[PDB]
Amino acid sequence: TYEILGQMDETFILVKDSEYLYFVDQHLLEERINYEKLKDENLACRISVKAGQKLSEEKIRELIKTWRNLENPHVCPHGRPIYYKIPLREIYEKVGRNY
Amino acid sequence: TYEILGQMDETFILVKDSEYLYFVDQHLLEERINYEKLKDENLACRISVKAGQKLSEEKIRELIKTWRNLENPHVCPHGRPIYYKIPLREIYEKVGRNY
Ligand SMILES: [Mg+2]
Ligand SMILES: [Mg+2]
Ligand SMILES: [Mg+2]
Ligand SMILES: [Mg+2]
Ligand SMILES: [Zn+2]
Ligand SMILES: [Zn+2]
Repeated sequence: TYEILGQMDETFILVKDSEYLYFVDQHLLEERINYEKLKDENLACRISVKAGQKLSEEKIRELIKTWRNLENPHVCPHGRPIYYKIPLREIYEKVGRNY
Repeated sequence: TYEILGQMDETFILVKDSEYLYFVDQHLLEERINYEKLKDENLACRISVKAGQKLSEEKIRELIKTWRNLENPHVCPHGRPIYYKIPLREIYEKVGRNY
């Protein structure tokens, strides 16, 4: 139901479905995953993590599959959006194509 | 000065620099390249090309290098934008990060 486009700035993973392009914050995603494993209300939010990390394609595949099966895939436990999404339609329109 | 993120929908190539993320229309790009080779005022605009084409990573590298060295990299000969660009800052802001 989705396609992984790859990593950007060692900070975001780009994934798309039939409607949207998602920029998935890999730090906020790992934060949510570890929270669902271990619901620790008191862990520091990873919005402060600045250094990038190059991920293997296998690790990206595992992270994005986990994300797609998450019960709360939209926001970290602190309420920061895990991703920013863009309608594919917008991208097509900007070069003159209908989607 | 740029980084190739990869192909989307067999229609766009994603490339970024230090400021922007570019969605490069591969058909309009090839149109501009063939125009600079062969300045034919009367060739049909490729805005109508609908079918996708999976490109090799080598071919994508050659296309994007050519694009980056183009004298007119912004628009096809008919005036359709070859790319849509997004400030990286916007993407970072949407998850709560400053860029
Ligand atoms: Mg959620
Ligand atoms: Mg939810
Ligand atoms: Mg131009
Ligand atoms: Mg010009
Ligand atoms: Zn958080
Ligand atoms: Zn044209």
